[PDB]
Amino acid sequence: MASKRALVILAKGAEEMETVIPVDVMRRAGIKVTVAGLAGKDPVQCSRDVVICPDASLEDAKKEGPYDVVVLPGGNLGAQNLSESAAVKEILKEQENRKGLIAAICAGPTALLAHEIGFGSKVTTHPLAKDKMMNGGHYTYSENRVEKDGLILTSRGPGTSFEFALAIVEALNGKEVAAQVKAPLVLK
Amino acid sequence: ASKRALVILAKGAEEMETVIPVDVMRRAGIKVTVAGLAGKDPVQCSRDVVICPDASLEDAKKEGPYDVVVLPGGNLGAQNLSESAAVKEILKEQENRKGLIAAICAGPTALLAHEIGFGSKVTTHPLAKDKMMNGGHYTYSENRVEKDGLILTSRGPGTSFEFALAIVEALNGKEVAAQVKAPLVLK
Repeated sequence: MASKRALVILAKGAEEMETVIPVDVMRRAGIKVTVAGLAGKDPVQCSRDVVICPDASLEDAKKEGPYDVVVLPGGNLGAQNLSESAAVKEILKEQENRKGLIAAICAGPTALLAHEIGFGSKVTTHPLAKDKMMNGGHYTYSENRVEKDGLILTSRGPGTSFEFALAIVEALNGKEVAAQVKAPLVLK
Repeated sequence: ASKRALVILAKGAEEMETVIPVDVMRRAGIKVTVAGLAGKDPVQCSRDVVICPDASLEDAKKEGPYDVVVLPGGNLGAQNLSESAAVKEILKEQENRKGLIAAICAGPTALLAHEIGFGSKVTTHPLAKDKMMNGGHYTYSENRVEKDGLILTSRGPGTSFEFALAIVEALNGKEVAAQVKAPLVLK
């Protein structure tokens, strides 16, 4: 059967929790995750300054077949870097056409806007991110902690990272896997 | 002056349990130092995400005392903290200095390894309870967060936000703690 695969794009200024949590939860679900550094293989300084080292650069990871889900962490600077990246624009455009699940969280969804994706999809973001995301009314807004409209999965913030991560797991590997991975976390 | 925290990062440490507290405490204006138990090299956590310490434990230990030292969880991470002579000395002094010690998941078993806070009311991850209670050195609790005096413990990944916010309240107060929680968009 093999295993599902995830491409997590880590850009300078990314929100540490929104990236680490999903990466952890997914690897627990049995999905092979690749933390692809946007600027290369060098270490990445996040929104609160924790430094995470990419498994590989976005340049290389990009040359490794198709991913079952592309996840974009949040973080003011990180989402910005993602928004301004031609590399990200191509990956997102392609994943979309390939009918591949795309997952963004916090400010992360504003990267879909920058790259004109999912137009017309129901979405949610960080409350303070709504303004930017809804400019030009390209999406319907949601206030659900986790919003999944077809193949566009979005979430509101650090506090929603587990529901976000688990939502991704269910979509990829099913509910039983999701429930098994959830128990140990000792979540409320 | 800002409060200070020392986070001891070891191979096999639970990524989320180390990242969430660091992020949240820094949001609280707390100057935190991620200390690498083994040195200054990147640390491979329980689920393979690699984190770069701010410095090595050796040198973090030399930069004044800390308002709180936190012990991440994770099987291997907890076991490395336990077998660390240096970790035992950091903790002993903190307990003497009447300073907050905070451990989560399997992390509090390091406290048992180093005979810290004996007789204290503590909690751990469900699966780390028999080891934690071996010898009846502690009183067990099931609250998601247990703060018995200067000994603050938690149960696992899903309680990290409460574990971290608990540390913030203890150090910077209730107001600063709620100011930090608001944006996190926690339920």
